[PDB]
Amino acid sequence: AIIKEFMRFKVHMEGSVNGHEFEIEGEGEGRPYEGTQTAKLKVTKGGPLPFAWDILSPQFSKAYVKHPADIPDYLKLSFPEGFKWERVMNFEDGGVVTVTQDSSLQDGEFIYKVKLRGTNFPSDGPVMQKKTMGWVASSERMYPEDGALKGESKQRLKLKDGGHYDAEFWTTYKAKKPVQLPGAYNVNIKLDITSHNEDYTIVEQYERAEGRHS
Repeated sequence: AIIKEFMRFKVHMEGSVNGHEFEIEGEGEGRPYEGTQTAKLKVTKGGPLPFAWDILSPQFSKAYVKHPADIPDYLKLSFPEGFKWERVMNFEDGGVVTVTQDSSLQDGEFIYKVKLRGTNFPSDGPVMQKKTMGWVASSERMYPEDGALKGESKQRLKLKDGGHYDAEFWTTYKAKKPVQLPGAYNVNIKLDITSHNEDYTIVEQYERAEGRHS
């Protein structure tokens, strides 16, 4: 009804990483009930970015998660009003990214507003040196708490030297109206950079996400 089988979205992000300010504008589309989506991002200020694109890619859409019938789809149920989320990403070398986001529905399209602050990344580290090569497939553990939906997950970036660069994600998702929260469950996530230009000022992403029982 409100969330149709094919849905587009528009996303604006403003942020700074190690003090470098930037903006990104993107448009996306996907199949909310099949858990698939793609997005085309364009850097509109601060380009080219002097840091790894990978730290931004997870911020560009949980209305597109395939849920079984016995797990309440809290975030789809939040619409048309929508929801907000806030995220902490702690990286193993001290790098930190904090994100806040608002999701609404306007004229049949999702509208995403993102604010992002990355700090304390070592100048020598893989993020500021652009040595990351995408996220390994991951699983986010979901659980209700204090009237919100929370998720935590261990994440891992592949590196150019064959190594890995690990992070811990904490996110809180809060609907703008009281709708039904699920029990605990797992969301399996595959996030891919499907194409990009040389300086990563134009990037395309694909994500598949599906809720499964713990």
